[PDB]
Amino acid sequence: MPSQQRVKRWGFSFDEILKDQVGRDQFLRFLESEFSSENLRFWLAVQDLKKQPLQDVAKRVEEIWQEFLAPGAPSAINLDSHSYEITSQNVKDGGRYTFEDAQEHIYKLMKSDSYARFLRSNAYQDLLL
Amino acid sequence: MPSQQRVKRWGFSFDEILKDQVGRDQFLRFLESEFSSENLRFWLAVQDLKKQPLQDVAKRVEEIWQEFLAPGAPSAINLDSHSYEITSQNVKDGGRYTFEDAQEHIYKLMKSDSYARFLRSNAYQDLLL
Repeated sequence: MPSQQRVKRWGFSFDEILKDQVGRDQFLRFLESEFSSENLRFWLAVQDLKKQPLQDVAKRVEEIWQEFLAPGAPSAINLDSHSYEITSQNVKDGGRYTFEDAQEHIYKLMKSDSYARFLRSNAYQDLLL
Repeated sequence: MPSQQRVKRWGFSFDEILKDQVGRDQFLRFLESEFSSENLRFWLAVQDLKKQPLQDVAKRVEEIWQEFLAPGAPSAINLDSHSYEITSQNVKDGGRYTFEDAQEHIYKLMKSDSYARFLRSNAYQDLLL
């Protein structure tokens, strides 16, 4: 069995249960009797995602979405609409907007600092007849 | 050659140059004489990223970072510190925080709605002796 000292520590804070795998397994059996175990399994799945090699992330994200959030998901969780929409966008985006702010800065830089100069260039003006 | 009508359209707005591949190539040759072509190549690289199959994104992101932003990058661009730090975090994160808001909502849900109930459970209390 586990000691009284650690069994007591689980009742100190929720974080203490999450940190101790035996307390967490006990909590999980409780959630199963509550029919709310999908919450812990999702949380655990997302923690595991953070530890994944880069090359495995995209697949794991899709698996988490399909398991917990997609239409017809076998372990549907309930989110506030805000975090659902953000999550759905992140999953759909799939890393493709990693350089959004950077690209916007550079777009503005070219527009303000290079574009008007081009138009004044002989390179350009020589084309205009 | 290109017509006067389209050559003129390039001077209508910067977006018109970016849309027309012949105007864009002309702009690029100008940037090369300005030694600022890395700005356009970065912008173009990021546009191409948005069109990539999911399985290719992670690699392409690392290639863009290495080409334009990493220490010792062959085509160094200059960003404001803010977009640099955001970009660097996005690249490092690598999709692993796709479920950040969702996980936080579920963490709070378990803490508020399930945790205290567990502690009151016979499941738990039976362990305490």
